[PDB]
Amino acid sequence: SGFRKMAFPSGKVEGCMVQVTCGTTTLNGLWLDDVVYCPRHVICTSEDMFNPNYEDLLIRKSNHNFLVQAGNVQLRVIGHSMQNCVLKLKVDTANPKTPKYKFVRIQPGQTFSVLACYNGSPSGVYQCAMRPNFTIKGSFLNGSCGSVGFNIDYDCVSFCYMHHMVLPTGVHAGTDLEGNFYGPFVDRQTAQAAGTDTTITVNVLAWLYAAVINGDRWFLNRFTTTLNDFNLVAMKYNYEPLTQDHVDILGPLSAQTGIAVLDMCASLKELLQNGMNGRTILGSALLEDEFTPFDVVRQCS
Amino acid sequence: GFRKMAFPSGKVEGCMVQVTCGTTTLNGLWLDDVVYCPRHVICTSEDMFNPNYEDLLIRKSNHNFLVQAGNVQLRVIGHSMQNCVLKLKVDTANPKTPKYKFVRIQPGQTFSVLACYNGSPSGVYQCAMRPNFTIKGSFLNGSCGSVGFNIDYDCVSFCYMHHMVLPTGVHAGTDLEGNFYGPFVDRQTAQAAGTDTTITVNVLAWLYAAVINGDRWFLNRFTTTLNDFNLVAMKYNYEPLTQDHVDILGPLSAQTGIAVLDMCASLKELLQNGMNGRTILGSALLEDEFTPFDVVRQCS
Ligand SMILES: Cn1cnc(Cn2c(=O)nc(Nc3cc4cn(C)nc4cc3Cl)n(Cc3cc(F)c(F)cc3F)c2=O)n1
Ligand SMILES: Cn1cnc(Cn2c(=O)nc(Nc3cc4cn(C)nc4cc3Cl)n(Cc3cc(F)c(F)cc3F)c2=O)n1
Ligand SMILES: [Cl-]
Ligand SMILES: [Cl-]
Ligand SMILES: [Mg+2]
Ligand SMILES: [Mg+2]
Repeated sequence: SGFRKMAFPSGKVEGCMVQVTCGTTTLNGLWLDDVVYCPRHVICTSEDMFNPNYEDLLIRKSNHNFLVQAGNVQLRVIGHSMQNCVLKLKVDTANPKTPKYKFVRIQPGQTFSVLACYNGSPSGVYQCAMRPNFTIKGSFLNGSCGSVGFNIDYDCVSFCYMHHMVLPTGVHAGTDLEGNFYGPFVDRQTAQAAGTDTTITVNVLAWLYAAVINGDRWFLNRFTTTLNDFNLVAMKYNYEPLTQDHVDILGPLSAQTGIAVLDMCASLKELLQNGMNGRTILGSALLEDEFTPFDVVRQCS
Repeated sequence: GFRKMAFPSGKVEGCMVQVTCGTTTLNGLWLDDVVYCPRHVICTSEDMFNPNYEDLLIRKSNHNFLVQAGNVQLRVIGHSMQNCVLKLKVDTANPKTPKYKFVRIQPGQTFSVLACYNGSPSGVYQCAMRPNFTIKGSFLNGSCGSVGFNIDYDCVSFCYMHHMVLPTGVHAGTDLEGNFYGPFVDRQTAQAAGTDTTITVNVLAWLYAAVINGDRWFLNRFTTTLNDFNLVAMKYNYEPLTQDHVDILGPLSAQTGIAVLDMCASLKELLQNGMNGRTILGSALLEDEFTPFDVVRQCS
């Protein structure tokens, strides 16, 4: 019963967060085995941040320039390297709290949990989605650089996001743990705009299934539509197209509710064209698109 | 960007255990050498409708309780019942015990919930104690015993232990002293909650949030009395404002330079005139599950 924006328990990641400092620049890092991962922007001074020459800047550094702090303890850096936009610091002590983990690059529309950290201290946890324009609508303040996003599958932590910067519109940009940015952004202190965003249609449908499971059904109708006819209306409203794979992945929700996917699409089409008429769905006046079909199945089963 | 942000759950994850009595199983909270859980665990299927807890507990011994941290058994060496919580003394002090206290939260306040099943944490989310002393949580069967909490630097304030779901789908529970929030009892019967109302103090915090972010079209040059506003609020199914609410709005009042009673008069006009097709923070609805501290917490 109920439906909330639910994040994974963050304990396994909290045990990995540390503080990285270089000169006066400081941000958060991720301590896994005997390696600390953090954004390379940490090696910039104010004069460097606007237009960094990262390769030269890293050559001009030594292990003794990096200050790594796990709580009130200092970790000794014995080696450093750069992988795209992520700095890799080898330390002489392996993190005893390292969980089973892997690095994954998520696709637009997928969700993950974000552990917001400041000066190496976890501050809050929330659930986000990778937007179609490769930004995330996070909640970050100054000092959040290096916070990570993740999913947990059984006992394995999948790290998928490392936070880097805020954009002028208030959305956020970052990389995977290989250091490759999501979207067309660069780790420079310049004003960078994102492309026009779209709505994650498959997630809206899963959320509508969530609404039905919780007894909210006013938006249902007795009509169905074709995948193509629905996609034509979706694109007109800046909604992402629905693929047959999406229809398949919604199968468990359709089977649970007895409402065919294309039946639910006809309800979404009417919502797009007529709006909610002052109504709400799961307490929302807007169509939520940051719940994947798996999140719904997970939270309602 | 404004998100419903929960506290990091690690400090609480290290305290979640499973408690089983016969085949009845739920979650417990392991702090120092004591485990706290709902007393409903001593019920068999046929006792859940109308249990005699005194009688059911008299026929229990330490060796009838199975406490497990993961697959590791913690032997129960003593037990006690306080209100609707059971306190089980175990032979192991939890080495992961954080700094903690027990607190009873007030209506309208928020907290993080660590949803657990069979002693295994499953998810974390933020929610508010509604004015009718229910919470609009997200719980499935087996979530009994999950806890709600707030963290103050290094101190964990435990404020909620989940017990049951009501016919309307909302949830009811106790503080960690075992005292229910609201007029509910731990029986498997249909219990209706009082009529819910909107958390006025949180709507006000949200309006201050909008002003901080540059959304100010709804301000007016009028003020009102606290009493006059509270009388009008009840007419619109809004909760009356308490002196604590006026107090906690102070920092937002000072940050924007807009007096509390001044912002109340702006809200009063919104209630009477509506938004006229306008939006506040990109929303057509007024959010009431963000407290003044949540705003201070997320907006510097
Ligand atoms: C308001 N907000 C929302 N998200 C963020 C994240 N963020 C951040 O936390 N820090 C940044 N710059 C730094 C300044 C520093 C000053 N000192 C002493 N140490 C500092 C360390 C950092 Cl990282 N930035 C800006 C930024 C960070 C990058 F990694 C990047 F590639 C480009 C950028 F413009 C930032 O966005 N703040
Ligand atoms: C769908 N949903 C939403 N929230 C809840 C919470 N919840 C729960 O998890 N369990 C409950 N009853 C039990 C049944 C058991 C069967 N076995 C084998 N072991 C069991 C243990 C419990 Cl606790 N209930 C019902 C319930 C639990 C109480 F603590 C109470 F005082 C009255 C009640 F009606 C429940 O609501 N399920
Ligand atoms: Cl640029
Ligand atoms: Cl007054
Ligand atoms: Mg239909
Ligand atoms: Mg006014």
